[PDB]
Amino acid sequence: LMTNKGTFVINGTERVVVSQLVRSPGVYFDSSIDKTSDKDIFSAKIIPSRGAWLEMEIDKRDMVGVRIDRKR
DNA sequence: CCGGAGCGTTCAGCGTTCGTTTATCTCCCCCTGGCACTGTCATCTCCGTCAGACCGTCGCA
Repeated sequence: LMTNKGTFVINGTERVVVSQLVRSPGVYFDSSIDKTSDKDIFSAKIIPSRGAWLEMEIDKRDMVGVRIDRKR
């Protein structure tokens, strides 16, 4: 239990469980520039709270492709 | 005026007690072997390095 002071008294010692900054689950779209390609490349990713992640990179060599956990 | 008795010290007969062993008797530890309805493919990893190089590898040309 947390006391009225906001602390956990565990093993006779006073601890605090701080909040954690993380990325919010959802879709995320990014744009980048490659010197070799001389063109812009866009990417999308769907990061969940618990499950696996999937990505979609468009026009690496003017083809759009999917990354299912970056396997093949 | 030596002589004897009492006293001090020092050894040989057998008589008991120790110092160190030995095999037998309980209690425990430790390893190999038995179980007979059937039961025949797990497991979660890993992401918001990072920075570029070194290198071999590999399919396209």
